[PDB]
Amino acid sequence: SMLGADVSLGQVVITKNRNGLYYRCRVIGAASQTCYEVNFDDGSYSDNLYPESITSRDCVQLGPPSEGELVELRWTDGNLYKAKFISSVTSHIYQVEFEDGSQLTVKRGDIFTLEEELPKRVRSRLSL
Ligand SMILES: [Cl-]
Repeated sequence: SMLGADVSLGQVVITKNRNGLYYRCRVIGAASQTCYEVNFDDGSYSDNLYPESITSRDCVQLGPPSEGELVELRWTDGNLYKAKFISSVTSHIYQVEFEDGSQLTVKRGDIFTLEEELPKRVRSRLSL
């Protein structure tokens, strides 16, 4: 959900465009994305797992497993795998529109609000 989001619809923010420059732009859409972080038995992980992928618990109905809980999941190859559940992360993603009417989907970490202090790297590439 948008619970805890720190950017509002209609907010002016700064982000990098397709062309490499940073511009003001307005937020026109907002969404949340919940992914789980699981540790496979070969030592690898995924922090992009769809909650629906968990087959040892109905996570859509019941919410996430407990941290550290052993789970089973169905991967995108259609096969079942054991893993350790680590955490659930809900992140907010925004759609922005630039002056020219072009649009981009942007993760919160790639947005600057107008109050934040901007990197020198960024101030250098900021269009008027
Ligand atoms: Cl693999």
